[PDB]
Amino acid sequence: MRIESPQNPRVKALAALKERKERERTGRFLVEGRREVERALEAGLSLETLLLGPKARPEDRALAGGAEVLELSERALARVSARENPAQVLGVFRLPRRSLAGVTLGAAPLVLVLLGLEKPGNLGAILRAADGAGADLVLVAEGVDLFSPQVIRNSTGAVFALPVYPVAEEEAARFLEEQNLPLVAATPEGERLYWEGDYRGGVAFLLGAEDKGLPEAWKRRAQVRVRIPMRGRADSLNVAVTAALLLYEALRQRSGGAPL
Amino acid sequence: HMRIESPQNPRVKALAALKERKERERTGRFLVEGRREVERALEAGLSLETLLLGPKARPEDRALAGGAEVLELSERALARVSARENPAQVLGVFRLPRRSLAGVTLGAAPLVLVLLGLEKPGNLGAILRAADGAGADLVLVAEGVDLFSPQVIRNSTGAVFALPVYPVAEEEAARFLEEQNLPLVAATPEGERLYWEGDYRGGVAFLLGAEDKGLPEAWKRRAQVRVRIPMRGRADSLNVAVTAALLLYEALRQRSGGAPL
Repeated sequence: MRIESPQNPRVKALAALKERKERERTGRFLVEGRREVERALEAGLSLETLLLGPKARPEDRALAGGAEVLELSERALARVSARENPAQVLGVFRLPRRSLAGVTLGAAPLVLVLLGLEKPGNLGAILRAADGAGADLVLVAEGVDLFSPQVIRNSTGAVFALPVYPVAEEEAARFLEEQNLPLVAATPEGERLYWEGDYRGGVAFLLGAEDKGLPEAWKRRAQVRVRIPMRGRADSLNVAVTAALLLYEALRQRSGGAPL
Repeated sequence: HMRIESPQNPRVKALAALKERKERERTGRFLVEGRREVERALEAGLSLETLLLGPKARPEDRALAGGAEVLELSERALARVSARENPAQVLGVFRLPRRSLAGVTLGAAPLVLVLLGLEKPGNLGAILRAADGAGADLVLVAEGVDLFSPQVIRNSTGAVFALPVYPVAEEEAARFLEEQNLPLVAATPEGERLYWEGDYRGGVAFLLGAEDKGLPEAWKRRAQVRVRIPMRGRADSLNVAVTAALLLYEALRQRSGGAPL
């Protein structure tokens, strides 16, 4: 069926999913863009409703897998979309309720722990790098919204691709100690170069937000503190960039490379 | 004390117009925002024409003026001129510098980054911060790429002032590399060598195209080796600035004693 009026009750409800409070109440979230819908489906997330605009391809309709397919008019589409140039494919997926307690880590895991909230767009970039390097788990700050239009768009759907859990600092500390994982803190003044850590047997990298840096409690908790060399005028890199360097160094060692 | 209070003051409007590249071209001037960015421009020998100080500037911020005109801005006048939600309290209007590629001398085994095409100012800025961090000897960017936008300056943390970055033409870039006798390493998603497998101990020019388009086939023919960043999940691409940082720090790893994979 099709819905024409932007004022239709179903459309208003779809547009309301732009707000975190409405997503948490209804248990649904909107995924905008063909690429992002593909990743949410490939990740096995439960599609409830597929929204198709006027210029969608025929292959787009076959993505529904039996879910409701609602064709929306451009006027209706404009209201639902979080974009200047709305996408022709959108999906309403069920919001997953997941607990860090349900997590069991495979062999020699690569874990990234982000402490504190970081500038917008940093998380999306980090998830892309984490997805690329094959990270097994990413812990983020307790207040992080993993289902916002922003994180979905900035991660290009990589947010769906891996286990990401927003947790309080104390929950993170407890989980890591339970897992008996060596903690490696990335700090500007770390005693060792980050190439020199041994990441072949599994590791949790500790990474702080630019505003405050790593709390001293976490620096002390680390088995090793490591640094990224800065040989120029700049004294630090963006936290997302630091994350990518660490992850790909750990992947380099898992691919046959030796610690420096 | 020369004070500007109203966002309606024509000078404030003119200062705010410097955000646009056309205005920078016409005036031959650009705005540098931030005490640390201003000091860096000054350390790099750039010419300061006008120092801007907000209501919360330090007393010693005045000691940066040299011979420049000093303008004290109200809080709301500062908000109009600034490119940030939380404006800096020290800003400087400098003369656009003239960069000559001829005076660049490279030693043996230099680390070079060649950025073909364009993307956003945020991306270029972050690439320059990584080049500064990794100690690149030279960065070449596409021909009409803007090195002195507020974004580039902010995202580079002012590293754009002391870093050897040059706007250059595709053919000029190609010839210069040929003149320098540097092996070209093209970073592409299709390359059949992981980037850790290249040997960057003796010098290298990395070739990086925009994430959207890619790399022109004329440049793909000039590459000695083609390398990729490995991608272990569904995505096969990362932001271009992230790829640049990964390549540069892999060369630095090898230069610090690490061996190619």
